[PDB]
Amino acid sequence: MNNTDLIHLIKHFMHNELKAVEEVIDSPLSEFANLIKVLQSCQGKVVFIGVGKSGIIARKLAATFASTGTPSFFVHGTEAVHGDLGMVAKDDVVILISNSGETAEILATLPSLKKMGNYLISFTRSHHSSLAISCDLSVEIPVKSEADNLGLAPSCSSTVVLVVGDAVALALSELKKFTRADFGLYHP
Amino acid sequence: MNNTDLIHLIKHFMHNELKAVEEVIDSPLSEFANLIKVLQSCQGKVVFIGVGKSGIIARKLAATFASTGTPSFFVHGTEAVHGDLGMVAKDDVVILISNSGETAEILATLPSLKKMGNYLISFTRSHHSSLAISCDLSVEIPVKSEADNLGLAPSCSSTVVLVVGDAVALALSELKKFTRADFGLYHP
Amino acid sequence: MNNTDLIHLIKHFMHNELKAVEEVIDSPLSEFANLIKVLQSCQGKVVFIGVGKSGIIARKLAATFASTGTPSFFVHGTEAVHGDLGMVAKDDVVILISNSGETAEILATLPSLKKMGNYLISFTRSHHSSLAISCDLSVEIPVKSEADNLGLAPSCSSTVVLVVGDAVALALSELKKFTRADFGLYHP
Amino acid sequence: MNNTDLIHLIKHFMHNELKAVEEVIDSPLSEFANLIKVLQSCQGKVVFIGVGKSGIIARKLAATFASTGTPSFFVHGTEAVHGDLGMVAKDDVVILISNSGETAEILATLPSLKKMGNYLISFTRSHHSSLAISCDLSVEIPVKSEADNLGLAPSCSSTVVLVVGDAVALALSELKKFTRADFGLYHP
Repeated sequence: MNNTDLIHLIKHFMHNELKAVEEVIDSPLSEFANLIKVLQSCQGKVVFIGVGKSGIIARKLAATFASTGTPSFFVHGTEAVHGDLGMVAKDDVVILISNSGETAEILATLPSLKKMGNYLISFTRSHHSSLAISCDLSVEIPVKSEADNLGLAPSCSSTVVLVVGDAVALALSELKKFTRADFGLYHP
Repeated sequence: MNNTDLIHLIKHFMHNELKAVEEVIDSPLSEFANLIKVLQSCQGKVVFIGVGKSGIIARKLAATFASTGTPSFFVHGTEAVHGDLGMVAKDDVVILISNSGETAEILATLPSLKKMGNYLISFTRSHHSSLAISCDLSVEIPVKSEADNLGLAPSCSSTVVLVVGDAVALALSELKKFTRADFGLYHP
Repeated sequence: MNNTDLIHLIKHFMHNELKAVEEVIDSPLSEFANLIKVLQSCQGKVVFIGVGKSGIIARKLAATFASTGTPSFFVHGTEAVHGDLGMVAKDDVVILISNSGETAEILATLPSLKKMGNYLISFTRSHHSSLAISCDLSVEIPVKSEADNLGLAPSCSSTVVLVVGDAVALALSELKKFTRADFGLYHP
Repeated sequence: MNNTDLIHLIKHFMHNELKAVEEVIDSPLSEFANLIKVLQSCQGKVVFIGVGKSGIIARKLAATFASTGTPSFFVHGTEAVHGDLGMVAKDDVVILISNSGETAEILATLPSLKKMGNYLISFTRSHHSSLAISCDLSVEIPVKSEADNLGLAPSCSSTVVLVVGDAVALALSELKKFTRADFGLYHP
């Protein structure tokens, strides 16, 4: 493939990700106002749980939340059922990330988290998913297709969740009057 | 803040990220053809090195490369200088991610990596940065501003690097004729 | 080297680690009673901070604490100064692990943690170290030599810290009357 | 509990870990000579796979191997079946760590790894375990009991695996004539 065609191939995949993000910005985002309220009410930490590519995005979001004034950390969904559920305490709010909302590792956390009683938020592509139905607050972040020809590799979905989560973090930060000095305290 | 204003605030941050991605898709991406060639020539693993938010994106990109047929793994930039440079062997190609190209932890890897002799690629916002000048192939991914009012929190920059890296992965994958069956082997 | 000599070489390194652990069990452990008291008083999470090999042991200890009824999580020492200090909130107690007590990344956390006001505990080989002197409670875990001929590779030191930390976790667990049913809740 | 009794309680758990290590040093370690030979023959990377507490020890061992001259990295057992199996290439040797040798996440890697053809080594408590029987080389590291009263928390088992793995790393390092200068290259 010549250089101009290689460049056009790269831009094609980028453009597929851009379109997925546009789709979300153009949607009503009705449950987001409730999402902000629940997160503002959190007296503990916002605990993000995920596995696979969603799990790496969940790690970035926990870091971004914390660095911008919303105490947060990540628990890997497998490690959760090997003891790390002990990291979650009564005042913590839990955000579980799964694009399908069927990921077996994430569903496996739910019987314990129901017993523990924490408020559960899901980020998935469908309010009808198993995970979304089991949570207290389902946030639907629809994603039509992944960027590859067979639609198999998380690319549109992981990017959309990252953009949505970053914006939620920055809104919480602005609303709580987080300052340059507070940013400097955590990033010296 | 009422519900419609909270929603508009969230969409504002999302839109700032969208614009940064658009800026990159609209640019020439001249060095990308060379980037693809170097990565296709790799007989070892593509080793991604980063710290902070770039480092979490570098972890996602290594996973995406591997899952789509380009053997790759992540080495945290601090851990690298505590021994993990031993993970990098002669045939490995190294991609070092730093938005400023001045991150002290990333620069600290360079005297050893020069002695080790591996081909070094940087992803930074400026060909003039310290990191870009020390690498064999500098890839410039400019980012005008972060999405927050003070421009302090990686949001536009981490998202742009993610989109660019995903597209590079998917192009390498398509070019090497990676199949549904190969995807299934690594994702059973 | 023949098989019997290879086996004796492996046992030699194992034996060097065993001796370092014995040295600690034979010591007074005077400050451990105070350590238990501080950890029992924690109303938040026990936050472990480390980098390099100490950092991986710190990750294991945070998991072991949590799985046995003491809410705890790990913050990497570099990531801490890139924003993750925002994970630590007023009621959290911090354990910083550094064998020398001079590790630059760990010392770099201290000006912010002093401003944030949390009670700081160090695990180091010397009460005279920079880290130990800056903390509220210094726990000295002396280690004479690493297991390799040049004494360079953390082996005796990382193992000793692991054994000491596991025992502290299991004592807190027994003292708080942690049950089989609670273990099952976090490990379903 | 008074101070002298708290100290004796801590030393009791430490002593339980010490005894488990002694049990192993006193055993024949027959398959270790073969283990060294296979690891010396590796032309690629030694890839450690684990989850839970074994997985954190597997992360420490990969780092220790690399820092002492045996290129190695860690792949989490869950992430492996979400794509990270793509990190393992034909010349890589795989060490899978599971104390029971029945851990579901670790067994789930095996159909793909059999198709991929890599030489598989297991570290488990029993040659009869599912994992041990599926591997090319089973290394049995027996552990009678964990250190807690109910024998539930990995403590003796994770410590024994750490000591055994450190010694294997240091033996490979000595045998290949790894130097102070090479240590300094990876740890500058």
